[PDB]
Order: sequence, then C-alpha cells, then structure tokens
Amino acid sequence: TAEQSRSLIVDAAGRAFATRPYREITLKDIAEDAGVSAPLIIKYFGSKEQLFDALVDFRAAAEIVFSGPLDGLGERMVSMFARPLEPYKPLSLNILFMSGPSEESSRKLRANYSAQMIDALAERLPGRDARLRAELVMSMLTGLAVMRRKMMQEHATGTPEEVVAHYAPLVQELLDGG
Amino acid sequence: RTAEQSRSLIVDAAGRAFATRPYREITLKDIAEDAGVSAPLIIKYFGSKEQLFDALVDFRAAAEIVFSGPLDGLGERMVSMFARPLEPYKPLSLNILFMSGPSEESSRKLRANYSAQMIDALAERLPGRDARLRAELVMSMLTGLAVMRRKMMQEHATGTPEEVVAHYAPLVQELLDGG
Ligand SMILES: [Mg+2]
Ligand SMILES: [Mg+2]
Ligand SMILES: [Mg+2]
Repeated sequence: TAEQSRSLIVDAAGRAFATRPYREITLKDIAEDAGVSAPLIIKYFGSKEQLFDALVDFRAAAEIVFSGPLDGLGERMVSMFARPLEPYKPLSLNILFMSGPSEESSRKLRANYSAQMIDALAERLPGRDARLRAELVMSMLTGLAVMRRKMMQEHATGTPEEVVAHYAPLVQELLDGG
Repeated sequence: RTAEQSRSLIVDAAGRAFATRPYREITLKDIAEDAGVSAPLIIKYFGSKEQLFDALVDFRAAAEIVFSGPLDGLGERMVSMFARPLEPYKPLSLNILFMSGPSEESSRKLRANYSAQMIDALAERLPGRDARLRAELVMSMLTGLAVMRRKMMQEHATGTPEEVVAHYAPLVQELLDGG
C-alpha cells in the first residue's frame, strides 16, 4: 500500500533532487520515475516543497551513520561511505549542489544538516573541540564518497577494506579526541 | 588594463560561471558581462567556449600549487590552503564537476584530467605502498573539508584555519608518509 509506493516515491524524489536543479523538477517527473501518479504524491506529501522537506530531514541518516558505540565507529562509518554507490549519493551533499539560486531550499537543507547530522555526532564526542571534530569527520566521510563515486568512478583505486585500513584510523582519531 | 589583467578577469568570471551553473546555460556574453570585458576579447585569448572550459579544467597549475615543496610539512601546507574561507564554488574541480552531469564530454575530460594531473601527480611523490589510493584519500580529505566548510556550513563553520590545521593536518600527513 503506502509502504511500497511511498518508498518508490522517496527513492525517485531523492534521485531527482540530487541530480537536477531544484527549479527544474516537477512532481510529474518524480511520479513518472516512481511508476506512480502525481496526485498520490500530493496525497502523501502535500506539495513539492513538503516532499523536499522530507528528503532533507537527516534524522534517519544520523540514526544509521552514528549507530552504536564510539569504539569502532570510525571503521563502521568509513565502511559505509566507501561502498561504491551511485554518483549522486550522499543525497545530503548532492541535493545541496543542485540548489543554486533556490535559496530557501538550500537554507533549510544546511540548517538541518548542521543540527541533525553534525550536532548529532558532536553531542557524543569526548574532549575539547567536539563540534569542530564532528565537522572534520563529516568532511572526511562526505569527501571520500564524492571523490570515489563522482570524481573517480571506475578510475577509483583500491577496495573498500583497503579504504577502511588507511582511512578509518584517521576518522577514529577525531572521534577519540586529543 | 593589460592583456594579462583582462585574461585574469575572464578566468575569474569563467571559473565562477562553470562552477555555479550548468554548462549549457553559460554564454561567453554572460562571462564577458561578469568580467567587465567584451566577448570578442574572450575569443582572442581563449578561442571558444569549449577551449575556455578546457583551460579551466587543466589542473596542472593547481597541482603545482597544492603539491609544491617537500613532503615534510606538506599536510599542514595543504590544509592551510583548503581551510581558507573562500567562495562556496571553490574548489573549481569539484564544483565544475557537479555542474556537468551524466558523463557528458565535459565531465569525462574533467575527470580524466583530475585523475592524471591531480591524483596521479600526488601519488607519484608518495613513499610506500598504495600510493594512488593514498592520493585519492588525501584529496578526499582536502576537497571534503573545503566543500563542507564553504558550501554546507558557511557562517556556521567552526574554528579558525589554524584550529583546523591542528586537528586535520596530522591526519593528512599520515597518508602522505605511508597511509
Ligand atoms: Mg552525509
Ligand atoms: Mg582539488
Ligand atoms: Mg612512490
């Protein structure tokens, strides 16, 4: 029912917002990609703007990325960001890149990312400069995914475990503090 | 002023345009308007829109700047450059890439150039095993930092550049030294 359709819609909307300029996207485009009709996107989400708001609520992402103890969190996060996924993931940064002169959509995304992603990590870190360190962790993780998935693509060297071996201890140093 | 200074204005305006709007939505007229020069002047110095684009995505000068000097202390020097609070569309490498899309010719040439001129150029310098991977990870860290601070965070980026160096440069230096 809603479950299978909504997931198809969210999936299509994320792709759309992460790959095309905000100002170009219609609900009809999203519906066509989702294999649904536009009216039931309006039923479940109300408007394009509200659909966008759902896609820039980062609370679920933070629940996935920061799950579990700080011990070994570096390696768990790098594993996830080292997976060779689509060039438009993570959605956070890719939707941001597609904003352009859509200033309100960019503003909402950035405010939510700071509160729901960065601060969610910063709250958990021991020691001094927790906020700065959380920004640096997300710099490393998002920078890795964008570099590998978008800039390098097939040119990317090394397997995910090799990425983890080199990069996770560095992420873990930021998590641990000092 | 001089030819050299007209060229500087054009390159500045062209980089901004290509890093902020889709390739297809960019005209030499608009670049000229932003630069404060005439479009025929852009043609004199660069030949065409495509050739201007090719100049922008030639990363050899960027590599000379970013990888200059001994490997000793290079991490700190590199984090110092990428920690500066520059425009949200810099670095041009990534921002112009974001404006390209579905492995268009523009995108293919940009990526090939970045791989050879940036990644491989750094990798050739590194001691120890897995040099290409380590160069990719260094650039991941540096570009990730600048995009996060300049584009995502903006006014709410935390810390001065020296504070960023203190935490981040030793990590960059570990990858340079051996991984
Ligand atoms: Mg993210
Ligand atoms: Mg770069
Ligand atoms: Mg070597």
